[PDB]
Amino acid sequence: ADLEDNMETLNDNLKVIEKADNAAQVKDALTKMRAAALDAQKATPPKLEDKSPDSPEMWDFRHGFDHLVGHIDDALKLANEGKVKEAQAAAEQLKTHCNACHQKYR
Ligand code: HEC
Ligand SMILES: [Ca+2]
Ligand SMILES: [Ca+2]
Ligand SMILES: [Ca+2]
Ligand SMILES: [Ca+2]
Ligand SMILES: [Ca+2]
Ligand SMILES: [Ca+2]
Ligand SMILES: [Cl-]
Ligand SMILES: [Co+2]
Repeated sequence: ADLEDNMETLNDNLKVIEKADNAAQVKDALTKMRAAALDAQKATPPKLEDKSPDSPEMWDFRHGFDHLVGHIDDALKLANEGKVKEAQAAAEQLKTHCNACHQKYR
């Protein structure tokens, strides 16, 4: 999957998590979100295509997904213990990091 597909996976599973009814639905959504974020991390955003792959902007873009994965992992620990409401709250707090990267590179 390319970068925009990974981003659509993140956006879709976000809406899934807030509409979810049980911990299984939340755990499956977070697992796909983890893979999409790690896959997106290997991509180059169109706005940075004329920058070097080694540029500080590209490393900042990659580091943003490291932090996002950390939050998905923390939310995964909550969903694995049946705490769907806590997991839904954690998944809602991803949005501040979604927006912060987008303001720079989207
Ligand atoms: C930087 C480390 C990012 C974080 C974290 C998130 N997004 Fe993202 N997003 C990023 C870029 C550089 C782009 C543009 C890519 C392109 O090919 O144009 C996007 C785009 C989106 C989109 C629109 C997809 C499209 O077809 O253009 C959506 C709906 C989107 N992003 C959602 C999204 C969500 C829900 C995130 C948190 C889970 C998130 N993004 C994080 C860069 C980064
Ligand atoms: Ca891919
Ligand atoms: Ca697009
Ligand atoms: Ca595509
Ligand atoms: Ca698509
Ligand atoms: Ca529902
Ligand atoms: Ca327990
Ligand atoms: Cl709960
Ligand atoms: Co954070």
